[PDB]
Amino acid sequence: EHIALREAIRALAEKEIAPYAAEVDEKARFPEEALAALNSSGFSAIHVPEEYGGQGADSVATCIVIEEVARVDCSASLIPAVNKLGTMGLILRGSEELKKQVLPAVASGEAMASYALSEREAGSDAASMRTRAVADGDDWILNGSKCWITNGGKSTWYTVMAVTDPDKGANGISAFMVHKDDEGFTVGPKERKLGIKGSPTTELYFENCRIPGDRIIGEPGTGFKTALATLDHTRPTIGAQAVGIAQGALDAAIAYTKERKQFGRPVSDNQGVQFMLADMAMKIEAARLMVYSAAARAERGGFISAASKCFASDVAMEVTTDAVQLFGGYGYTQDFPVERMMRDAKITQIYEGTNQIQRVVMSRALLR
Amino acid sequence: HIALREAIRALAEKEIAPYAAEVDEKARFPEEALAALNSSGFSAIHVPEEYGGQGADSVATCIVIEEVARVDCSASLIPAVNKLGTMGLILRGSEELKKQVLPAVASGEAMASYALSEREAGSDAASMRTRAVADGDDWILNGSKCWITNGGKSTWYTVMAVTDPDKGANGISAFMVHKDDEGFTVGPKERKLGIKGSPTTELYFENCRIPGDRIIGEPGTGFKTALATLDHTRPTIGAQAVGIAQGALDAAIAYTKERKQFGRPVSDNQGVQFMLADMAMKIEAARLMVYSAAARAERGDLGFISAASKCFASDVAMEVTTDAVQLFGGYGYTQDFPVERMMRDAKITQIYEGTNQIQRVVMSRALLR
Amino acid sequence: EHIALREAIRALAEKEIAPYAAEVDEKARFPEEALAALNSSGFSAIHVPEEYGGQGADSVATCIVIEEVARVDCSASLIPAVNKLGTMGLILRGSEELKKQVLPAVASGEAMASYALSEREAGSDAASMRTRAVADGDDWILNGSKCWITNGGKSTWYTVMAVTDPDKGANGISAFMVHKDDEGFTVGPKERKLGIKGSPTTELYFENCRIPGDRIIGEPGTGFKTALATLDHTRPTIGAQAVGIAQGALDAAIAYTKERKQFGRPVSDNQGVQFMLADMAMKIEAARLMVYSAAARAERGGFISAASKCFASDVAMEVTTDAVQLFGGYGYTQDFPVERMMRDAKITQIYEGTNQIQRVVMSRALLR
Amino acid sequence: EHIALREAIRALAEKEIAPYAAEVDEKARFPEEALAALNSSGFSAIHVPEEYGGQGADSVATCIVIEEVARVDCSASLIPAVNKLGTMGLILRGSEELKKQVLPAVASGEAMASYALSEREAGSDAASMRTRAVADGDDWILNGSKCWITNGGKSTWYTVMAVTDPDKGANGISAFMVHKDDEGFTVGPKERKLGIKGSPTTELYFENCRIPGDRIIGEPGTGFKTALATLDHTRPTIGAQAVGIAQGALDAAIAYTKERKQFGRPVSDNQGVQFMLADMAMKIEAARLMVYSAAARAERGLGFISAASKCFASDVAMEVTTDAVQLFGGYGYTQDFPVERMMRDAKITQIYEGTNQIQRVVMSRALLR
Ligand SMILES: Cc1cc2c(cc1C)N(C[C@H](O)[C@H](O)[C@H](O)COP(=O)(O)OP(=O)(O)OC[C@H]1O[C@@H](n3cnc4c(N)ncnc43)[C@H](O)[C@@H]1O)c1[nH]c(=O)[nH]c(=O)c1N2
Ligand SMILES: Cc1cc2c(cc1C)N(C[C@H](O)[C@H](O)[C@H](O)COP(=O)(O)OP(=O)(O)OC[C@H]1O[C@@H](n3cnc4c(N)ncnc43)[C@H](O)[C@@H]1O)c1[nH]c(=O)[nH]c(=O)c1N2
Ligand SMILES: Cc1cc2c(cc1C)N(C[C@H](O)[C@H](O)[C@H](O)COP(=O)(O)OP(=O)(O)OC[C@H]1O[C@@H](n3cnc4c(N)ncnc43)[C@H](O)[C@@H]1O)c1[nH]c(=O)[nH]c(=O)c1N2
Ligand SMILES: Cc1cc2c(cc1C)N(C[C@H](O)[C@H](O)[C@H](O)COP(=O)(O)OP(=O)(O)OC[C@H]1O[C@@H](n3cnc4c(N)ncnc43)[C@H](O)[C@@H]1O)c1[nH]c(=O)[nH]c(=O)c1N2
Repeated sequence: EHIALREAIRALAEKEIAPYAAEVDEKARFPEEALAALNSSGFSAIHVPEEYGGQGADSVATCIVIEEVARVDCSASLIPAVNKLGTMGLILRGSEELKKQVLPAVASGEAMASYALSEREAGSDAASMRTRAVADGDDWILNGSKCWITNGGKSTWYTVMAVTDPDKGANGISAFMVHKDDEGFTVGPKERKLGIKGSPTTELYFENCRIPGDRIIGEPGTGFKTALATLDHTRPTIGAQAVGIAQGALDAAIAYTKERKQFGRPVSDNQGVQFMLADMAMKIEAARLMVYSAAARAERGGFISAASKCFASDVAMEVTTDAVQLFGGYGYTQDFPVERMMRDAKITQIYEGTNQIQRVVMSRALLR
Repeated sequence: HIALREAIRALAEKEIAPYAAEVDEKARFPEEALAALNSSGFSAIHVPEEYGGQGADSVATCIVIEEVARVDCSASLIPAVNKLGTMGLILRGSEELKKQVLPAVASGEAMASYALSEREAGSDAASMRTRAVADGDDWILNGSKCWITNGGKSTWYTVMAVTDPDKGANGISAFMVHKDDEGFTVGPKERKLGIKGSPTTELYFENCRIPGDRIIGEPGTGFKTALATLDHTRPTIGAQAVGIAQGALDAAIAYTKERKQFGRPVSDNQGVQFMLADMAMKIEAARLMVYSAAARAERGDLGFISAASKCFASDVAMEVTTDAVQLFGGYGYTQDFPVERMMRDAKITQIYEGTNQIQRVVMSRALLR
Repeated sequence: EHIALREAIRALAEKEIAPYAAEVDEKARFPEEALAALNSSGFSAIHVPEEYGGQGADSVATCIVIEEVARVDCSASLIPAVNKLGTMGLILRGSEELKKQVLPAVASGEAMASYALSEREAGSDAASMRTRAVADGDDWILNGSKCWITNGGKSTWYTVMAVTDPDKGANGISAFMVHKDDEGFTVGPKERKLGIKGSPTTELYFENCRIPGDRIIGEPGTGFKTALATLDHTRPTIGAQAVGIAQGALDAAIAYTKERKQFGRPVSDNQGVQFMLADMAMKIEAARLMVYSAAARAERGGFISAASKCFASDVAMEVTTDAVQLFGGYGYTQDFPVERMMRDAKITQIYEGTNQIQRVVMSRALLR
Repeated sequence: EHIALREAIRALAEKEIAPYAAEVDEKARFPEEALAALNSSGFSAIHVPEEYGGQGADSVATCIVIEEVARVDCSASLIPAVNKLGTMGLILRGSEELKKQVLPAVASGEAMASYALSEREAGSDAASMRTRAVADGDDWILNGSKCWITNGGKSTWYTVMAVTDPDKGANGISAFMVHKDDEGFTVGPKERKLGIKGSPTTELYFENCRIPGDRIIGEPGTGFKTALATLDHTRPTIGAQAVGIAQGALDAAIAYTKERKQFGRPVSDNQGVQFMLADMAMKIEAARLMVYSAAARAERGLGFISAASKCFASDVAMEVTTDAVQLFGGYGYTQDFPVERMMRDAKITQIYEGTNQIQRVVMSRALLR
């Protein structure tokens, strides 16, 4: 049934998404065509449970959607990937009352969700965040700022971490759902980036941002716990994204090298090139299987998830650098897509925990 | 599958691991492993149940090979070569011939070898020179083979020989040869880098007459059957490599936690932590791709995935075992610890059942199809 | 002596080139400030012999100039690197009469030179070029086109290879000096590129382009020999450029990781980060030494030059990918330069012969 | 001068050393033929200053000798590499009076020297050594033990580090010349090893080993400082050894792949093989140039470059020798050819004279200073 799912999303991606991926990048503009196609086909947030009108897709299927979209446009693949990132905490730990306000809109395609953890002085060290939430009667008052927020300015709902008790450290962070129209909440300017150019990446500001008491996810002081829980059920989807990029770059190189002739023969006739292609495909398949395994394990209940994400992203970086190479001069131009794929691949090694952090998680598990 | 793993690991750690050092040091057959594998029925679990076998699925067979290789790679070649030396027969042999051979392999009474390579026909196996000529209702084998794993310990041998020099690879046939067939002899063993205890021998055929029913499938399909065999066996060498790497990593985690320099375990250093993470991450990717390739082989382009799984796992093992020696420091460079042997053993996995260059030829041909 | 030279070029590069490098990339425009500073300091073409008013510098000194410029702006470094690429053939084999017309202007900074070998269907396989030259009276008539031409539209002089006898293969190719003002010579559109964005990269067209008989370089039929000789004396300079990029990336990462704190300490206090920095610096220094050795050997009169170029560029691709990684999220933005350095490093593996071609060259020598 | 030196050592090594290398390794016995030839040709310790009867060769020339010996026999290359390691401290910091006693014998080939720093609990963390030296009138009494000692049992002179003040940490360590005939000094059993098998690698024991006051190198408490300075001047020579091993591996692979024919053509006719050969040679030359640069700078008047030269070259040798075994296929995995031994030998170069993890500590400290 994943065979059929893959055929469906690939057909959708190639027809409605792929033709605009070069513009989305070149012009650094939101992938609107992709959003419309994902929303109307119901592929924008398949992970949302059926109870809220979602597909209730299993975790492997969700990875397959992200991977197949990323295979033609990595900025577009951040629509389903951050929809998951921005709703996973709520799903796992949120109250039914809160879930009902948010999930049906994400499930139906009416709203996107973003995830707001990071701050200028708190990236890898997320627990040193400075944004705070102070109770005030029935409300929470948010003050501070966040940065690196994917789909900032396009999302309707934001999962936002803030300090509710500074003296409890990691155990004094809470998570809140913030709506875009909430007073005191503003979206900052977009970053200029190496790749995923069309994906808006913004600062956010909270100046006495008053939100209802029902917006808190779980008990106060459980926000960091929830952040870690979020990442366990999302890191493989960034692995799936890296796998898709890699696959698209390999697909392009195979097609091009077969058709491009030098020395009176296809450049793919040269065993140096054949071996490079083999190495790219071998590692992509290994990375894909570890992604799916990590995803299936997460669903059923740190090592495998960090591994799947670290490995697939390392693989995508090598594969896309090789794919640019196999096109020769044309690979270095915007006329072909592999140049964009290479710039996009680099982010997968950085967000949803840097690959150095993934190695920290992995080694801690091995050595415990 | 978990219960299988627990059972084979216990046997390997209890009955095989204590002899692994001496197996290598003396370059002598792992007899203790053979007795334990044979009597607990772990030596050839792939043989179909119709012939007295466990009829285990191909992933189960990989897990057995992997868990044995984790403690002794020479020993792992008992089940791995039991499979190599019977797979052609299982795939393409007649009931009449299968019934003669497989029950003894199924029971642990007989090991099987696979005799394909010659001095001048390694990668280019189709250029082999050993001949088979039809005589009445018999075949007369003349020639020699080399690099034959478990040579001199095996009872049954799958031998390829030319039936028609004119027909190229379409003029190769495959035959089951028995240790007691007259004019069949075993030559000297190779002096090797690793898997030192696995006998690796030449074989001689001197007017070696065998019954006509010994042929596997039709005359001239022997190379085709050789290629199909590798499709179904390449992942098991992947599994072997995964096992070796796992054992090297297990030894390095245990040792780096215990060994202290500068007032703390050597594992306390982030450079060592990252290297351990790299080892484990890559081992798990290799493992999953081995099991996937095995699952797909059993169900019926296995070409790409089986070559991939063998090539990647063996590359991973080489890197992991090189690292594990490194993590022990000077002790890792001594025979006092097993990681030195593990490194030496890991190297063969990149070479046999198709060198990793040949694996890349198979993979790229599939992609460029 | 070279120490003094390195100090001078570095000071020049820091003060007059570096402040414009971001803008040169972001606006994809020619590094005009770098041109003015290099021309007036006399750093634009120091390889030109003294006989023509040039500096007459040794080949290592030329590499150090290219390296130190590439350390702050790769597009800018193509000024001296392609001034060299576009005059070496002439210098090695051209008549005195021809050299007197071209070289003094390049030496004085009045003219830039370009090198025009490649065509759409003749890249790695340059010998299959289709641009034609036909003798007509005392002149040559050139017809056809070239592409990938660095500094196209900015150069005054172009070294152009063309077929003079179609039946002689590589031995029926000649090389000619073409002047930007020659009738029937026109410059095409600029490529849109992954990196080195400010370096113009253009098609050229020859439409009954009539040039004097004195424009041929050496004897008819020796043009390809002269192209191969050029690469022998230029490939180490692309190694030098890749060393420069890598060094700038490493300088950046050292400065940033010392100042950026997470978990209460500089990120450079992590041993994984320390080891990565050690790896970058070790490979850079190996690459640098092999470049200078190739340069010294070429100048005193295939393997070492191909090795110096392949190795340094593979190193720079690795080092710049790591430098982006070590800046974390900031590395992925245009606010810092490591992202530009990564995009730029990729070209070094492709031009003046792809690293695959370099391995053809090397293995042929080993196996001779 | 260097072109000629290289030619002279290469010819000597090919004639007098190469023919014995396989036996030295296989039988784990000292390379006696190489010692005799290096001694009588005057190549055993060319770094020794002219003032003590030595050749007084520059540091690049000393690397070239070590490199070209290592190219055919790594164990034999440890004669001049360790003759340098076990005298450099003395040369740099010792009194004229002591130098005159030790250096002429090393210069003339009458004596080998060893370096005795490491202990079972003091490897990377050498400053935590436990061997003590106690003053007794004008003399010193040594008590403790060393391990990992190359050429132990063969050397005549040993540079030994010992604690002279347990309260001063690293500044409580001293260095002493110990003679093989000093009473209370004994040599323990040899390690069994992955490679450099013919190189003796021993424990040493000091039991009330009384030595004269003139045997101390430099002032008391500066022995560890002397250890660090020594490594600055010797690390490139292990880079040079790794470069020789890799060069021998590459040379062997070139000659072999050109002559081994499969599929109707030399195996070197395949581009995947050509490219690997190209990668091997390119990295070897980069490694060589950095070693010579490191050596040349050490001589002139260094932390970063000596560590980089050794780390890079040893990493290169490990990759290159793993590749060279691969390129021989089956034959590479056998003792019939030398690439298997070269592979085993390469591994030590990443470990001794400071592991490559320690080299990265040293490099990164210099970068972040
Ligand atoms: C385009 C884009 C998009 C997103 C994001 C980033 C970017 C660039 N992120 C933020 C992302 O998760 C974040 O960038 C990483 O956690 C890394 O943090 P810093 O950028 O602060 O680097 P930081 O300063 O943490 O790291 C600097 C370098 O040091 C290394 N390092 C740090 N600690 C180390 C340690 N203990 N050991 C070894 N090395 C260590 C790092 O690996 C890195 O190489 C995000 N966030 C969010 O909340 N919502 C979002 O939607 C997104 N989306
Ligand atoms: C920005 C920029 C700037 C310049 C240039 C290019 C670019 C992109 N070049 C042209 C450059 O030298 C050219 O891109 C390369 O020679 C490769 O040619 P193709 O782009 O046609 O790739 P091509 O189609 O040759 O190669 C495609 C792939 O096949 C591989 N391949 C080809 N043959 C192979 C073989 N036999 N064995 C193994 N692999 C093989 C290649 O390595 C590559 O990965 C140039 N030119 C010029 O005349 N003047 C200039 O100034 C410049 N400058
Ligand atoms: C210990 C041991 C155990 C066994 C075996 C070997 C060994 C060493 N073998 C034999 C094994 O399968 C054989 O060694 C390989 O197929 C390679 O053949 P050669 O050793 O002749 O190397 P060969 O000479 O074919 O290869 C030499 C080098 O050239 C490369 N090469 C060759 N052709 C190439 C091409 N077209 N493109 C790129 N590169 C190419 C190879 O990759 C290798 O690097 C075997 N056999 C058997 O019948 N029964 C058994 O039980 C075993 N077991
Ligand atoms: C054959 C042979 C020959 C010689 C030598 C060894 C051998 C095997 N040695 C000793 C050698 O120098 C010694 O093995 C190394 O210094 C490493 O010490 P240990 O073996 O105790 O490993 P140790 O236990 O120190 O290291 C184990 C692992 O931990 C790692 N590690 C340790 N500290 C670390 C840190 N701070 N950060 C990151 N990683 C760290 C190491 O890199 C290694 O990977 C020697 N000695 C001598 O005195 N005279 C001699 O002649 C020779 N000869």
